[PDB]
Amino acid sequence: TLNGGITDMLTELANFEKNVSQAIHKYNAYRKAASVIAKYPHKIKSGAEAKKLPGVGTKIAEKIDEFLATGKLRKLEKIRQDDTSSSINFLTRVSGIGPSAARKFVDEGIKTLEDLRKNEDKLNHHQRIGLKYFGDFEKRIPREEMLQMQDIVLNEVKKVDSEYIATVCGSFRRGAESSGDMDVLLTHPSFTSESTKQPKLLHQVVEQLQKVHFITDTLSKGETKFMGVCQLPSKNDEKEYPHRRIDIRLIPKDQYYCGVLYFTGSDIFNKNMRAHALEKGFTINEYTIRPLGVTGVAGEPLPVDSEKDIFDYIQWKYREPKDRSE
DNA sequence: CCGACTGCGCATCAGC
DNA sequence: GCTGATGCGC
DNA sequence: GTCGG
Ligand SMILES: Nc1ncnc2c1ncn2[C@@H]1C[C@H](O)[C@@H](COP(=O)(O)OP(=O)(O)[C@H](F)P(=O)(O)O)O1
Ligand SMILES: [Cl-]
Ligand SMILES: [Cl-]
Ligand SMILES: [Cl-]
Ligand SMILES: [Mg+2]
Ligand code: NA
Ligand code: NA
Ligand code: NA
Repeated sequence: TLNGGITDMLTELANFEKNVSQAIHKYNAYRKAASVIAKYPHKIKSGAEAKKLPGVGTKIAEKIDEFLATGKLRKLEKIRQDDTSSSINFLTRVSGIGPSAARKFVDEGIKTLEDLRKNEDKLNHHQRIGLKYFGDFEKRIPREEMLQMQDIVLNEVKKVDSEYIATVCGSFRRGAESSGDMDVLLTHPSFTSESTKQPKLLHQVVEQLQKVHFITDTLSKGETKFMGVCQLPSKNDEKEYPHRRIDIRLIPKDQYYCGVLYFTGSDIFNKNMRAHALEKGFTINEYTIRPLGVTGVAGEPLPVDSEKDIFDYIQWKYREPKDRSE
């Protein structure tokens, strides 16, 4: 892709600031720059050219200037050789280890993959399962495997109740030829903004998926969000599929369109769209879009009958899921 | 210059 | 137990 | 780190 060198660098800078510096605005700034440059349809040739895009200011401009001259960036290379930074960054790759636990583990001298296995008694549950499948969760999921995962989920969801609708979101819905995990939006018509006419609604689905041995592990669960692990079944003599992260969100059925807009993303598109919502004086979440009053108070939920209606309110031309991969 | 930066579910911890 | 703040991940 | 007012 066209500016891979530059965006890779900004992403490594973003990760450093989040994981090591715990500077979450620099992280979000670097990611925004990495995003707007990733879609810029020319091969960048100077820092000043890039400064024209919003989100690239002066600091990033000079870094682009150095990178284009030398092919590298001294800030990054010094960071790659600071053993502490290098080790915090690595620990945050285990699901459930963020910048704080990663640094906490440094101070105790727990630093390699082996150190983690040696010390499983120091991990909470999520961190334990993340260590268990560390290598699997690094692998991406070919869309062909996603189609099989979708057929299992949707067919097993129907066998619990045929009134459930389950929609696969994430990069899958955006047309990606591969995905990092599997995001499932769930609706059932006895769970609306007005009433929870049935308990266990998400449990029943998770239970069925464990009974057929599709869902293999649980990172976290509550009445509307499930995050865990699943595995496709394999054939005789055939190697096993990698284990895969799976998330299931139960959203009130009358709030489907805000939920599917949320869960389709991308995360940076969502962040860009909600930012623009605020410029137009609205606030969007995964349930509602509401006006902000003269006092900044969120008002009452506007009516939404399509994904497009949400775009209409904030005066954006509608964007198809495939064009939301920011 | 400088306030503001998207929004939220679940796990965990502190303090009561 | 609850509440509110924080970590973490989406 | 960036930027709109
Ligand atoms: N910080 C955030 N703010 C707002 N929305 C956010 C968000 N983080 C994740 N979301 C998202 C949108 C995403 O598509 C959806 C699922 O989030 P996810 O982490 O699975 O990202 P995807 O978009 O599916 C990736 F492309 P991949 O899974 O293929 O690697 O919820
Ligand atoms: Cl910051
Ligand atoms: Cl809706
Ligand atoms: Cl709401
Ligand atoms: Mg995903
Ligand atoms: Na700019
Ligand atoms: Na992690
Ligand atoms: Na996910």
